[PDB]
Amino acid sequence: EIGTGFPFDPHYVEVLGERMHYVDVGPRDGTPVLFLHGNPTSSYLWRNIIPHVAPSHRCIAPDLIGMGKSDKPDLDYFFDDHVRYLDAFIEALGLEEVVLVIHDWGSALGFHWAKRNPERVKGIACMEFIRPIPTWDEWPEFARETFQAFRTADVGRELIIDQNAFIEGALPMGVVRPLTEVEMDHYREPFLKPVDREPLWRFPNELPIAGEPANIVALVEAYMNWLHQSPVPKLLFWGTPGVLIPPAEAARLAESLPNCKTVDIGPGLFLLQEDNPDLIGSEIARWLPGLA
Ligand SMILES: CCOc1c(C)cc(C)cc1CNc1nnn[nH]1
Repeated sequence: EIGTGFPFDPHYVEVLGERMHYVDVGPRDGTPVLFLHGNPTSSYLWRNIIPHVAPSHRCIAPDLIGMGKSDKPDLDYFFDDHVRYLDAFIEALGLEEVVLVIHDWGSALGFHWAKRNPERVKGIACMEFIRPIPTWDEWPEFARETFQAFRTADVGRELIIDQNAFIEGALPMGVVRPLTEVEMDHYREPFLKPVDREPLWRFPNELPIAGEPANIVALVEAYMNWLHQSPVPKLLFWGTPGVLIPPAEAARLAESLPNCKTVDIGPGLFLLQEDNPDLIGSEIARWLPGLA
């Protein structure tokens, strides 16, 4: 009863010499809602959320470079590669003011973009977003050994690239209900060839955990500082027990982030969109009219 289909016409735009695929539905003009997915997903992640928003608002949901149906350039796929390509995607569409609905590395992208263009963002809805993790102590045990293994050049690449462990292992573990084979196949699709799994490996290696990578730590601290100061309307979805944003961190953020409404989505881990897309979509639709 959670839709497995992806009923959106493909759109492609030429960005820095590569084609990037994106969803584009709703009204053809006006403030768009920009959906940014993270690892190891694609615009597919928003398939059940978009239909709640698209009646009233243009919806745009790109596949990040090297992911989903986007082209696969021979890049190192650092977070900085993702920044360059998303910045260029936004301009290629000539987007002006936007609302962001962001998740995971998409949240790192969203917040980083919002910090650099504060006058162009009308609101931010986020869930399970990237914040600095001071120590492995704070990383949930059930996945601690796994992610520490991910974050090596030898064992980590063997797991993620050669064994597709991020897709076959971490993905379904990040969802409370069991993903169906049909859903898994949509998610496996961009990564059928081991060669195409570079971004899947570099991404966990970019997580700001115990002060490394230093450049990502400083960058994520900068947008966290910007968030605690910014009057931008915020909608924060959180699950129980959650992974990146546990119930107690949500509660704190509700107080320390200005203009921040929170929504309890019930049981949830990493991919909150795969556990309760109905409430996330409906709560976004309810939130939008209050923006403008
Ligand atoms: C407990 C670990 O949580 C995760 C779980 C449980 C599943 C997935 C797919 C991802 C993560 C982590 N998020 C992530 N790793 N690299 N880029 N984003």
